Amino acid sequence: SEFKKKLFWRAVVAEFLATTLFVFISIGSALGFKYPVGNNQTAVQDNVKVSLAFGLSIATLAQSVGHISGAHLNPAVTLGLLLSCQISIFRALMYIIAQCVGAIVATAILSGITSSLTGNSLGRNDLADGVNSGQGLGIEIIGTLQLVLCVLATTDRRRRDLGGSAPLAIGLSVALGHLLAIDYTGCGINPARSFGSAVITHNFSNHWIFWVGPFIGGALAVLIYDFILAPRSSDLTDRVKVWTSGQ
Amino acid sequence: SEFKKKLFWRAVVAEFLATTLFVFISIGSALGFKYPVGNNQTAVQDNVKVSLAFGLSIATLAQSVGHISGAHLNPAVTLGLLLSCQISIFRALMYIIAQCVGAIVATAILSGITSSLTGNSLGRNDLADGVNSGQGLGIEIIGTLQLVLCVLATTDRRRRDLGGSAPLAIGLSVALGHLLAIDYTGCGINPARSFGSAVITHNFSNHWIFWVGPFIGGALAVLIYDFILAPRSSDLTDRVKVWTSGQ
Amino acid sequence: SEFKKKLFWRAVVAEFLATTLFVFISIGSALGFKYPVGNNQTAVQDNVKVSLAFGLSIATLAQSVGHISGAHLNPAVTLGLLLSCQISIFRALMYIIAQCVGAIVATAILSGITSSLTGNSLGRNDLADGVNSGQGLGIEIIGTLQLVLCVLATTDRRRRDLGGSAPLAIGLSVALGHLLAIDYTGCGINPARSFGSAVITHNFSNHWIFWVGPFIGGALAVLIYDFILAPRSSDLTDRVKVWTSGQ
Amino acid sequence: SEFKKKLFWRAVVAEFLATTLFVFISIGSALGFKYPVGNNQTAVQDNVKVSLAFGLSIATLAQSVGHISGAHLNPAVTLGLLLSCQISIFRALMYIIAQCVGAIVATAILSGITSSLTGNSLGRNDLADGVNSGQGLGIEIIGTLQLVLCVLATTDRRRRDLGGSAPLAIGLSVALGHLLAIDYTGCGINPARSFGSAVITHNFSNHWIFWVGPFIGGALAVLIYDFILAPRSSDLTDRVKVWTSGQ
Ligand SMILES: CC(C)CCC[C@@H](C)[C@H]1CC[C@H]2[C@@H]3CC=C4C[C@@H](O)CC[C@]4(C)[C@H]3CC[C@]12C
Ligand SMILES: CC(C)CCC[C@@H](C)[C@H]1CC[C@H]2[C@@H]3CC=C4C[C@@H](O)CC[C@]4(C)[C@H]3CC[C@]12C
Ligand SMILES: CC(C)CCC[C@@H](C)[C@H]1CC[C@H]2[C@@H]3CC=C4C[C@@H](O)CC[C@]4(C)[C@H]3CC[C@]12C
Ligand SMILES: CC(C)CCC[C@@H](C)[C@H]1CC[C@H]2[C@@H]3CC=C4C[C@@H](O)CC[C@]4(C)[C@H]3CC[C@]12C
Repeated sequence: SEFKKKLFWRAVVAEFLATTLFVFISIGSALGFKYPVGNNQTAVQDNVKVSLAFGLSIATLAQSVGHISGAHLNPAVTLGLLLSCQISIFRALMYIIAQCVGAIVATAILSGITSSLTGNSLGRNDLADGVNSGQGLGIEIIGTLQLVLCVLATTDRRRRDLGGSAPLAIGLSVALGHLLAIDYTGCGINPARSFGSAVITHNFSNHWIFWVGPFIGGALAVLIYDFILAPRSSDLTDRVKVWTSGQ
Repeated sequence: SEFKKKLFWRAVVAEFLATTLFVFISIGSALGFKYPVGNNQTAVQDNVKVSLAFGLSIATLAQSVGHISGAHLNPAVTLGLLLSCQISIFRALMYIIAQCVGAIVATAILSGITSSLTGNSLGRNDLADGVNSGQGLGIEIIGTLQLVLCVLATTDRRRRDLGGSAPLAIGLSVALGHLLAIDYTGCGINPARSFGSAVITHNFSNHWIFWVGPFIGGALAVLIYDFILAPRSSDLTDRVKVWTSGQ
Repeated sequence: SEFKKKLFWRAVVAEFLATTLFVFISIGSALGFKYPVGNNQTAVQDNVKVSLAFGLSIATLAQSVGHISGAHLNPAVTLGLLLSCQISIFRALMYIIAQCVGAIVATAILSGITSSLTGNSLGRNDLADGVNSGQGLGIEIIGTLQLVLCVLATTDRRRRDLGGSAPLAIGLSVALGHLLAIDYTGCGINPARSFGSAVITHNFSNHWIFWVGPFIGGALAVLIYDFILAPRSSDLTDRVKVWTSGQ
Repeated sequence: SEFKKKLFWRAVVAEFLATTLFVFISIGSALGFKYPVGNNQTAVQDNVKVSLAFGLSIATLAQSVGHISGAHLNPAVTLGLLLSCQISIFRALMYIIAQCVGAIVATAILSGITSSLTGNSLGRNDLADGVNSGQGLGIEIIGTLQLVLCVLATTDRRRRDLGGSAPLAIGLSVALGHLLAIDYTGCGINPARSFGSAVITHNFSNHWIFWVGPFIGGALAVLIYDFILAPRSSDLTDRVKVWTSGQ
């Protein structure tokens, strides 16, 4: 079905390109404070800068390509939309592949651009000292839960009260996730974004957190929105058809 | 009446869950600068980070659940809407109970997540040194007054000039309250948010400020908007019916 | 005419109250970094914090009272609207009186709240070292020019392309003015806001800058918008009638 | 054609004036942290402050003059719109001349205002230490690519899903570009803005980067949007007519 339609593959390519741009811009901002290189200074990360980088990247790329693909740019968001039966299983798989590959490409280009930084961590996500696996998992779950809940509400399509920029809302939710999580885990909140850094650095220590936590958060957001707060008056069996149809 | 309608209890549950998420995200951001734990650094709170955390949390959760409950997430806002006769007394009581319980639950989960921080104040609100009870009370009154005034104006329903995102407006008002009050009192501006920290820490010193000041601010905002700036052409006796009817 | 209409005086009172709230919130934010008092720390002003305080105060108060008065809260903006013949001379005079009195009241209340700060400058505007009168005047002129130009464009009423929140646009313009001018002059950009601090501190040194520069900026913005970029197809004599009529 | 129409020349003058204001405000913000002059302090640039200065300047000036000219204020954006055949070749040339001259005028006025700063670099763009020409070129290409892509999408005119403020979207994209690029290259992304500083300082070292990279980014954004993601159902030959007709 969608496999043979130009619009579907345009959406897949848009997801790939937008994820590449998002990862590159955001992680390049995160690495920015390490320059100048020679200057021996106790330069400290600016958390507001990084959070705004991620959030405004999401907002800008949503404004740019959401009408083409929905501007997921996040495997957790795609999983939320899959479980809320808004996209097909095939579209979800292709979107997640595109997001991961785009994150890998962005992080490789970034490692090329930032070659002067010694021991460049490439914005890899890991637990901060004093934060164990369960605590970082909880932080990741909550950040992804709020992001996916915002996405599910913003695109409900039963709503007539919405006003303003939906891309700005999603970008601000991403910025909020980062403001919460940068100090604890680096704020994965986006399994593809963490995967790119882990792959390029050849370091997967504690990496399962940044896949499991965001997916748990997305699943909980779907549960909360679709079955507790704003249920639909549609038989589940009918909604299941979207998985193999995309309609 | 509303006690037996599924929509009402969905709104109550939405208020509980959204208050939990808001408190957790915001206070976790506020505690973030204390990590890493072992690193002996004179790390200093970033006030813009915390203010944006609170404000963007409110904006995101409003976008997510406002159509379900109105997204009060603040006992002072609920009291403002009660005194402006927009909600019933029962809905106000249930909303405030839900907000307090959600704040308690969020702060307990956070105390679990941040166990590595010694003497974790859990973002408890107290007067800064050089600020006595009356001065902090004034700061709290003004912050809550502007927040409640913005909420009352944004939802006037007599207005045809409104544009953009109402959730963003309310979140930005919350961020403004924090930008004002973090240095003086920690910016309660939200009696449930202060109550959760006070309950979890078992410390209620100067806690009456963070209930009285926000309620005085809400009452003053109601007085200003409903009886000075934008009066309604409706007999007060009719508006009183909403308290026992919710209509 | 308007002298005997309840709506006009409601607008005047709204301008007074909103200017009071704006000045109090913003200058209280600006003074915040001096707390705690006893703590001997080389605490440094956060310019982003103060700029956002001013801008978001303007945005919130515009959302709250613009439909009641237009939410000028700035004598320079009122002068711009007077010279573009949108308000009457009487309304401009009453608005500017209300703005100045509200700024005075806010700064007095703030001086009460911040009594623990020794030598409290109360956010008074003055030239920074290395900035002479002409240079600060230029900074003030440009900041007020951009603010007044944004206000004139946002309320053109010939425009069908506008989208989003006009209050947010004006608040962001104010934030921009502060981001530019805080380091040079303290960013008056609002003669009433500077007047309140000057009156309460009993210090008027270089105060003429913060009245002249903003008025020059407003006049230049009116010239640019109304006579270079977006002229109206109306005889000037007809527009002059608004001064004595307000229509 | 347009050469003899008052609207076209009003648009050109608007581009000149708005570019002047944008450059002045933004670079004056960037130079702000060097004041006070006498105070010997290890004052450090605030990257969030500068990024917001640039972005909010673009947002405010877009709101003010976009309906008059489209508020390009950036030769790279004008080139993107030229290659997407939305403007004529003549309008593009006049706009770029106006933008460059406005940047020069703004930087000259700023050098006058900031005369107390010794060795005033006037916000000139150059490569940071550890960043060679190719790496800075890549940063510039990506920043301009995201900006131009956002502009092309926001003004597609085939879109019915857009909501909120387009000026705010473009300003936030500019802020994102700065958050990415300030630490690497000083954040050009606007060849006129870099040209003004280079001309006033009489320093053109590595200046070709800040013309080539932004134009490559704009060209790639046009390619991506117009030929990969959102193609138009119009013969290229017809679109070429706009270059000599502006229609
Ligand atoms: C979207 C694309 C076109 C933007 C980036 C393209 C160009 C400018 C970038 C991408 C990868 C970069 C290269 C990556 C790695 C290095 C190795 C280093 O020892 C010298 C510079 C060099 C050789 C870089 C030069 C600039 C470069 C070629
Ligand atoms: C919304 C929910 C599901 C997210 C948080 C859930 C999980 C990941 C969190 C919540 C409470 C957390 C626990 C709270 C307290 C402690 C005690 C400490 O000495 C070891 C870790 C441990 C045992 C935490 C592990 C992680 C934890 C179990
Ligand atoms: C909008 C209004 C109601 C909010 C502020 C009202 C109250 C809480 C404020 C306003 C002015 C304040 C007073 C101003 C000055 C001082 C003198 C100082 O040595 C002790 C505290 C004291 C006496 C303050 C106590 C608190 C105060 C009374
Ligand atoms: C848009 C315009 C009107 C705003 C700026 C205009 C005025 C206030 C500015 C622009 C250029 C400025 C001058 C530029 C250079 C210097 C040289 C210095 O040694 C003394 C101050 C002096 C002489 C400045 C005084 C103030 C000034 C005249």
